[PDB]
Amino acid sequence: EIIPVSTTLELRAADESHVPALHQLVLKNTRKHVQGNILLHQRGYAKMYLIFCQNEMAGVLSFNAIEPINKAAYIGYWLDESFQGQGIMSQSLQALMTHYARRGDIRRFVIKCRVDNQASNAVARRNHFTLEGCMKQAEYLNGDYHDVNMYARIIDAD
Amino acid sequence: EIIPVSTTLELRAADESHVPALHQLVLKNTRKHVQGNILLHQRGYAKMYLIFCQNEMAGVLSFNAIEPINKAAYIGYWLDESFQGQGIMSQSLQALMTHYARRGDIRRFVIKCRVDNQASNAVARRNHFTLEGCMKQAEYLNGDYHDVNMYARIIDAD
Repeated sequence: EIIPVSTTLELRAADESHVPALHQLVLKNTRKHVQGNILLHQRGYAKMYLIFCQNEMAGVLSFNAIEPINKAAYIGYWLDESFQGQGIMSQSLQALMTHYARRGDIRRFVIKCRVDNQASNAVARRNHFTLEGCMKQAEYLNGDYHDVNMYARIIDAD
Repeated sequence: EIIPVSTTLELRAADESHVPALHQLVLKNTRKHVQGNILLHQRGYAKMYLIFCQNEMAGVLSFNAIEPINKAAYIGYWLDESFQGQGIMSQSLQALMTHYARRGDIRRFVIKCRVDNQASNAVARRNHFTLEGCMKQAEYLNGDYHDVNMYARIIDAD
């Protein structure tokens, strides 16, 4: 399952064959994790895609969870250190969302990220997500509960 | 497991013994559903409590899901027709939240309800929840996707 993104970028559904290489990147920046995500991916309970840039694995773009009935997905992503700040996530995400709007099984795309997560907030804004609210102390990290921005983009009928 | 609420109200953790009676109320307004919720309840993945008023079963008060690490719970509830509009959910919920703040495993209590759900919005406001945002077209119901208010109350340290 490949989702074209651009001349140099493409998303590939996470496969058992990727485990070796991703683990390398995980470590640098698993099988059970991947096998587990593949099962959700086949059931439409989540999606796990690998981002390839000029054929090199560069990071992961996920729908952490999906609410089939509400046709809603929460987005999660991470990029290897040498592939950050280059719009690879922005172009990959717009392509992925367009592709699912065309499939039709997802219409509401959601990004929940810490208010202090400078990188995720910028992806949300560059990709025209609307800030719907701020969940107080919603995410525990490093001993504290941090506020989280909830962003959404709808792509379906007018 | 009983959580006192008041002179006449109390919450009882859903038990296999309740199936017969709840099913009656479900029908009026299951075992698999209950057995399934009991398992999540024992693991702290959700909670399902039965609301009793003067010893008669009157409805259900649930933590539809829990995020153990974030110590966050999403609230769900329903009352039999003859027990609505009487603050039974409001008193039961304040008691339940206080009880969990004392246990300490939950500090962020969340109510997501349709903007047009007059009853749930009033419970949220009467129980001092803060409206954190409005999720656009987030809940499918009767052929349409409806906007949903997200409310939260934190009960932990100052």
